[PDB]
Amino acid sequence: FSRKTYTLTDYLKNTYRLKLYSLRWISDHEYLYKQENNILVFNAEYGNSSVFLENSTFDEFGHSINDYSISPDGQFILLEYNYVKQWRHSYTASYDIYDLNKRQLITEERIPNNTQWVTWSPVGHKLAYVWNNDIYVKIEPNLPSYRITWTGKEDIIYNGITDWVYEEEVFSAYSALWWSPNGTFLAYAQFNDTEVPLIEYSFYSDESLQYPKTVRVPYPKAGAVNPTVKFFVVNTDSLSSVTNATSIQITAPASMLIGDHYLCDVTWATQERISLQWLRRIQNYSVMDICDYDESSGRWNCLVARQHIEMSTTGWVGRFRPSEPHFTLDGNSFYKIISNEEGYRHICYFQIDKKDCTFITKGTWEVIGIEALTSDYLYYISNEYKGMPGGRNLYKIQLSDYTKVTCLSCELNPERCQYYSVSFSKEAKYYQLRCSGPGLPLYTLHSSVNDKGLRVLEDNSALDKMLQNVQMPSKKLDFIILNETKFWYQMILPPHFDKSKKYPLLLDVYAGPCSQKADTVFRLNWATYLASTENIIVASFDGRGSGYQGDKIMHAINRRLGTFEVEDQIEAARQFSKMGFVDNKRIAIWGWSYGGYVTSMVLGSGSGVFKCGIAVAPVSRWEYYDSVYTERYMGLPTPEDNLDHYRNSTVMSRAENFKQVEYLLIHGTADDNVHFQQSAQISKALVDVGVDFQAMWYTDEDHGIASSTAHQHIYTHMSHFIKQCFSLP
Amino acid sequence: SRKTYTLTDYLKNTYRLKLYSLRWISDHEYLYKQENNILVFNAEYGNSSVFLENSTFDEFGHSINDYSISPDGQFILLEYNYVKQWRHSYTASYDIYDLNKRQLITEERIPNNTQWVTWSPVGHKLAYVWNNDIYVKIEPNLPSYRITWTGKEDIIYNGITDWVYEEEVFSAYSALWWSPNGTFLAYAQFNDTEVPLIEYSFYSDESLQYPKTVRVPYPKAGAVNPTVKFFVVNTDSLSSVTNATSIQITAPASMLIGDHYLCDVTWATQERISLQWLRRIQNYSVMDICDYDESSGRWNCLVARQHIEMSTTGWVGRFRPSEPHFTLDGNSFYKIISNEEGYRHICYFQIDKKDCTFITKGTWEVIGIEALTSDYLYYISNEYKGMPGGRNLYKIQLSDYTKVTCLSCELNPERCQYYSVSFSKEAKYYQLRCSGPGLPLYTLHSSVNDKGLRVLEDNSALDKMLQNVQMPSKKLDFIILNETKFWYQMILPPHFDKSKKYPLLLDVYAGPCSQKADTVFRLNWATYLASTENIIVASFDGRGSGYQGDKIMHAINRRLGTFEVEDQIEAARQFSKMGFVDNKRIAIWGWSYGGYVTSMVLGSGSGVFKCGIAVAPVSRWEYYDSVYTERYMGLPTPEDNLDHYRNSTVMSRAENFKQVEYLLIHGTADDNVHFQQSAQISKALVDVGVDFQAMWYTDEDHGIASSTAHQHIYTHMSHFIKQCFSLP
Ligand SMILES: *[C@@H]1O[C@H](CO)[C@@H](O[C@@H]2O[C@H](CO)[C@@H](O[C@@H]3O[C@H](CO[C@H]4O[C@H](CO)[C@@H](O)[C@H](O)[C@@H]4O)[C@@H](O)[C@H](O[C@H]4O[C@H](CO)[C@@H](O)[C@H](O)[C@@H]4O[C@H]4O[C@H](CO)[C@@H](O)[C@H](O)[C@@H]4O)[C@@H]3O)[C@H](O)[C@H]2NC(C)=O)[C@H](O)[C@H]1NC(C)=O
Ligand SMILES: *[C@@H]1O[C@H](CO)[C@@H](O[C@@H]2O[C@H](CO)[C@@H](O[C@@H]3O[C@H](CO)[C@@H](O)[C@H](O)[C@@H]3O)[C@H](O)[C@H]2NC(C)=O)[C@H](O)[C@H]1NC(C)=O
Ligand SMILES: *[C@@H]1O[C@H](CO)[C@@H](O)[C@H](O)[C@H]1NC(C)=O
Ligand SMILES: *[C@@H]1O[C@H](CO)[C@@H](O)[C@H](O)[C@H]1NC(C)=O
Ligand SMILES: *[C@@H]1O[C@H](CO)[C@@H](O)[C@H](O)[C@H]1NC(C)=O
Ligand SMILES: *[C@@H]1O[C@H](CO)[C@@H](O)[C@H](O)[C@H]1NC(C)=O
Ligand SMILES: *[C@@H]1O[C@H](CO)[C@@H](O)[C@H](O)[C@H]1NC(C)=O
Ligand SMILES: *[C@@H]1O[C@H](CO)[C@@H](O)[C@H](O)[C@H]1NC(C)=O
Ligand SMILES: *[C@@H]1O[C@H](CO)[C@@H](O)[C@H](O)[C@H]1NC(C)=O
Ligand SMILES: *[C@@H]1O[C@H](CO)[C@@H](O)[C@H](O)[C@H]1NC(C)=O
Ligand SMILES: *[C@@H]1O[C@H](CO)[C@@H](O)[C@H](O)[C@H]1NC(C)=O
Ligand SMILES: *[C@@H]1O[C@H](CO)[C@@H](O)[C@H](O)[C@H]1NC(C)=O
Ligand SMILES: *[C@@H]1O[C@H](CO)[C@@H](O)[C@H](O)[C@H]1NC(C)=O
Repeated sequence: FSRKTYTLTDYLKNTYRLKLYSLRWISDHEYLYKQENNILVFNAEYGNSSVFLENSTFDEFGHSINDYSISPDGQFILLEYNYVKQWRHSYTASYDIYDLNKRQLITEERIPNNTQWVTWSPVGHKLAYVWNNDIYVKIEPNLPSYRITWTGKEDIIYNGITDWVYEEEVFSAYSALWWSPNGTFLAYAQFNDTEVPLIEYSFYSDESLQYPKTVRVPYPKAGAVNPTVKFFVVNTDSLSSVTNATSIQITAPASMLIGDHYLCDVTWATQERISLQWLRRIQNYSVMDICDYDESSGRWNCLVARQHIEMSTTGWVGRFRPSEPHFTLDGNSFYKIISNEEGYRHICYFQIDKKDCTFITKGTWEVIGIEALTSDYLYYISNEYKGMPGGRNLYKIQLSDYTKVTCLSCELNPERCQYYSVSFSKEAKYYQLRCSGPGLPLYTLHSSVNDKGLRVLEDNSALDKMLQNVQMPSKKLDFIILNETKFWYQMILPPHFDKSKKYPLLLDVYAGPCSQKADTVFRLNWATYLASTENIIVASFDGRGSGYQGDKIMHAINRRLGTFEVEDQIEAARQFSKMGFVDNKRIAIWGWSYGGYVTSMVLGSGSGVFKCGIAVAPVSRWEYYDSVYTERYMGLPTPEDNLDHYRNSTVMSRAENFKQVEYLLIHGTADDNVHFQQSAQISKALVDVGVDFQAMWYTDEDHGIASSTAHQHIYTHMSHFIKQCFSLP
Repeated sequence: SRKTYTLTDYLKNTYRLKLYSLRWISDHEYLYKQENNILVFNAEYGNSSVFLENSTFDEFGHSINDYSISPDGQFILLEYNYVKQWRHSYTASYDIYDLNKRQLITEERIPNNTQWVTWSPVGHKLAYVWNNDIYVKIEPNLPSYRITWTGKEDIIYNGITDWVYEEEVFSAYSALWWSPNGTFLAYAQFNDTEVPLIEYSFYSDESLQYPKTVRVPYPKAGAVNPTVKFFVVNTDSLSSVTNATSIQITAPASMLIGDHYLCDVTWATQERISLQWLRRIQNYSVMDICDYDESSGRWNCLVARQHIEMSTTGWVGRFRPSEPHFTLDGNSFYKIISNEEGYRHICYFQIDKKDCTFITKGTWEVIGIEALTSDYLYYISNEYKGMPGGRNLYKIQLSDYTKVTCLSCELNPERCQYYSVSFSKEAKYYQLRCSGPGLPLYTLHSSVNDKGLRVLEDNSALDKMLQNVQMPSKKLDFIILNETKFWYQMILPPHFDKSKKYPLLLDVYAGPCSQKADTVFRLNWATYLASTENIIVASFDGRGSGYQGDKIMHAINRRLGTFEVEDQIEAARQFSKMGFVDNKRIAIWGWSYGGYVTSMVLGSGSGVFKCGIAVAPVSRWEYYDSVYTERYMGLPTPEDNLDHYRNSTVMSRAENFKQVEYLLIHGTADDNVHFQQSAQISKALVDVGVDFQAMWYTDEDHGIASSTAHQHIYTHMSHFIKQCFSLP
């Protein structure tokens, strides 16, 4: 007692750093690692390394290097510079190519300035880039590029890149280019936003700008005209300087052309077979096409008999979208995470020209991901171990006997490590395990043959020593029983926690569909500061709508957002208050985006449980949020469908009940995702009913509020608000 | 132990000031609206007749927003479907009711979404503007004649002003001027083709899925300004077959050299218009005098008749060149001009003679010329007891300029030191309007012997109510800064005690030619703060303030955010040195220019002010409109005054806000001081790591004047000031 604590300045200035081990596999036995601006090549088997690229090589380059991409064949390296961020994944940059053999920059036929995407072929040294929404291909870095599409037009026709909604909610990527495994075929999507309405907002820029700029983004809100999609494939081997490149269109199924549809997944099975998944605008019916190259005709035929249909009666298909297929090397079969009869997600074995699939996994738990596939074994992550949904462990199923299941991670360090992710080598000969809690992160390399522990890569020993000197908070992960169902919660407990003493409680909420805020992960965040320094219990709760516990829980919120997930956060806090170590006169709630929505809906409930709370960039009314995400859970806002609950599930309609609570409303003006609009309507509804509240806008900040200064400012302002709400010095 | 003047009393408007709004329709009669009845009153004897009974428009179907009766009392305009645009501009539907026939005009009705309507000054001719084009109706029932065809939304404005002309030049949407007999209709044409657009989000009702973007032609400081043309049309010679001929009056040669404004339009006679023009650099103004040639049908503006008004110390006029007051023949006029000593006084101009003769002199200013007869010119000034914040009606004998008589001074010198006036058509009777320091008092008088005829409204009903309330007193006095008198007021709490120490809120505006220390009686937020919370609300008139000579007003020329900021600090500093104020609890607040000066004071690092509130503040002068900014600052070029434009920003003083508690408030739909200005303040404070309170108001303009928003802002500002001064 009476020693150092984890301060707000420690969180903001990043005094206590987590070390990472970010490696990129270049073959079955070698990986690359960036260390003090030197790129090293490492041998997985023996552990030896050499300087692949010297940090001194690009000293007289004349530009600040943002990122590196080396060609699969290790002959060339892309230098990314002049990085200008757009949305979450999208950005623009200039690119130069450096010949490693010749040790010199390619000066002729250069990649243009303001390039939108670049990618190597997965083998060799071929480049496909996007510039002014049009796709270009280079066979050699030094030779001229071949233009593939001519239809590209800013904010209208997107060739090889996503529009706003496809980027954020479908592909989680700017890229809509897919090379074939050998690099013969370049598959691309085309998005058409002609009839899609624009979100318009002011961007104020530097002081020097006299007239504010208006930003105009094609953004389909709930029920609005969506973008249309086409899918094309091009033969890269037969490109001539004389003739234009011939792009063969793959049409979507007849069952999708009936109405509005999305292209939600693209996976190459072999060199001559593409898997395309399509999803109806009502996201309860999805169709997987298997499309084969006709070697004579030069076409792509997608037999109707080969189609695999995935549908839901209880809600929507998949966690966020239809799950990724993992093909056997021959491409005549694949593995896919599917919801079983009991509503739990498990691996299903599909054979191409045979009906149904065979479930290879079962039980009251879920497979999170399929990570690798050999002839002998399929490697997957799940939350099976100790029946803890918030835990993650790497498992291995013998394909010759599905009963032979081996945990590879569970017992490596069972007190320190209960949350693993994995990175396999090109043919899964070695894997990197990445532990992220409940102890400090631990990065370890393994051999697939015997599942032997080779090496430790990073153990965070330097950090461990420093945090021994600091009064750090403990993390309790447990459950409470509501209507005979286990629901999991966590509490960031202050140092030297005392069950006799009564503590003020902040409820940290997200609570979106398929979310998890009660897990075994180690975080140095704002909650650490609040517990360490200010002696606040920061609790999170996974109620109805939360993921990784079966559809019974996750689909409970179907067509009914801002109901059970709101009710359950109130009931969680109420049950925490009835525990002996919580001061029921000092219970707060805060969250971001969906967290902001649920925070606002709880404060507007009239429960009496919550004294104060903070909504950062909240959703206020579901008609204001994008089509793909909102319609997944709510359907369309028509009288025929679910308009009644769209209108019944707003923050604005609960304005009267904010008289009983102290509310802080925060939002960035340049939020391209949850538009400032949503907070603008909350504030106006509170003004209209005569409710006092604190507010704070952030000029030109997006959904992150992630600029160094803005990040420091919001957490400082939010700290002051929570401190004064709980009567703390 | 009586009740106090609460915040609820201010916001729900418990204690109402009664008015007496009259419109003179002749030399001896005025119109007065009472319980939705319009009455005609006889000025001499005081008897009345019901002109329009309130029951007449019960089955009309729409809510009537305003009434306008024709000069000849034969028709009445019914204004309904009122949709407000900017401060003066709005759109409405109009019906005309025939008083003779006792029936609504059913045929050839005024269009829906009409932008302006006005009667001829005599008879029953109507001129209206619709889709930015002027129309004329000779009879209400007959079809209208189209005058202009060039009108186009946001581009060509015929007969109506654009944004900047409305707000900063004419203080009116109307750019339409009839001749004294209804013969000629003069109009201005504004061209906003190359004027850049301010763009801001309007979120509207909850139901609207996609926010609207509002696009307004708005010239910021240094930007491309609107161009102006001036036309005159003969309404007597309008044909149903042939198009109407508009004769252009060209601006003087000294204005066409560069960028200019049309700043005043005044008919002298039936055959004469006076136009005033102002250069974009507002140190040079030209009055033109234009006569109708009956033979050619042209308007000729002889070069020798031109009158030039210029300033070396600053800008022309208080805000613009002053209006001329013509003698009945129109061969002479009177005009308030700055004299050799820098004080504003009446100057006698004869049309074909150079220069003018000064009729008034002294260390005080003429505010306005109110009426003109063959015998007397009636004017308001601040002469009485050498009080700049006092206003009184005077009368000067035109046959002997030494014979000056105060008509208002001695009517009730304890109750009334602030008068405005409304004369009848030929100045036979006048309504005096007292505004303070006591309750407002409305009295009618006869010009002949200056006899007090009648009391119209004395606010006796209010007097009774305020006896039950612990009301705050007002002290108006001065302090000595560099051997100069500068005036201040203080709203002192009830049962004020000079032995006890009180917290002080400094209420600031301090814009060029402003006055916040006066003798006017106000029931406002300051009344609540003094009555209930026992706070001294002080205001101070420093360098830049008006009605005290150019030496003071022009001290801030090309130097905004300097001396007016310094002097508010020094005023507060001197108030702290008084024994009855707590120097550890001094706050500052203001709106627009007040918000700018509040921000600049808090960013000074003086240590005088603990906290303050900037509502809809200007942050950088490059963000505010051309006409206002360039009047005081010149152009933002390296050639001119860009150095001080860049040195006079709130953003550059961000570091010093670490030492103070700052509340920054702004409406998102502010068309005047754009939300931009607060958006750049906030970003600069975040960028240098300064904590501050903030509050935006969705879809509120510069007023923040909607019932709910008004209640909310003053509640939020109350909570902030209370917690800053540690008040129960
Ligand atoms: C991205 O997505 C948008 C739509 O969301 C799409 O733009 C649309 O393109 C179609 C097809 O080109 C347009 O419909 C055509 O319009 C023309 C006339 O164009 C003018 O008028 C329309 C409104 O009426 C405007 O929108 C447009 O801007 C122009 O001002 C019609 O003449 C076309 O009719 C033909 O097709 C019919 C059906 O086959 C025939 O029956 C008819 O006789 C016409 O025949 C012509 O085409 C035949 C093709 O087989 C040919 O055989 C004939 O000989 C003859 O040439 C047609 O209705 C639609 O208006 C556009 N909408 C919008 C909002 O822009 C983009 O093209 C798409 N972009 C990409 C790259 O995929
Ligand atoms: C409102 O103001 C704008 C200018 O701000 C006027 O538009 C301008 O009109 C002139 C007319 O002389 C155009 O110049 C001419 O252009 C043609 C070619 O189009 C050329 O052949 C002629 O010799 C002459 O130079 C000018 O281009 C045009 N500018 C713009 C920006 O449109 C407009 O006429 C004004 N409208 C009214 C009703 O007063
Ligand atoms: C570059 O590499 C050298 C040798 O490994 C090392 O000493 C130096 O710190 C590096 N330079 C940096 C980090 O700028
Ligand atoms: C590792 O050692 C072997 C044998 O000396 C060598 O050939 C190989 O290049 C080394 N690998 C790396 C990555 O340096
Ligand atoms: C990118 O911009 C710079 C600066 O204008 C220019 O020197 C360079 O040539 C441009 N890049 C290409 C590929 O043309
Ligand atoms: C390729 O197609 C485009 C039309 O989209 C055309 O401009 C171009 O001439 C074509 N190229 C050749 C070589 O024919
Ligand atoms: C709407 O919300 C109210 C209040 O939460 C609830 O009583 C009602 O059941 C909801 N459902 C419908 C269909 O209106
Ligand atoms: C109409 O006028 C009479 C006085 O003539 C007044 O007493 C009455 O209240 C008025 N009614 C309305 C509805 O304004
Ligand atoms: C006032 O009284 C006189 C005499 O009866 C009358 O002629 C006049 O019309 C009255 N005026 C009004 C406005 O009622
Ligand atoms: C104005 O609109 C109303 C309907 O709102 C219509 O009855 C009327 O005819 C319109 N007036 C004119 C003069 O066009
Ligand atoms: C009046 O001028 C307009 C064009 O400005 C035209 O439409 C109309 O025909 C003209 N009428 C006559 C009689 O010249
Ligand atoms: C009004 O004055 C003008 C001056 O030109 C004249 O033409 C017209 O006849 C006069 N009208 C009346 C009604 O006296
Ligand atoms: C700028 O403003 C500062 C205010 O502290 C003043 O000291 C200085 O004299 C001014 N000079 C210029 C060029 O702004």
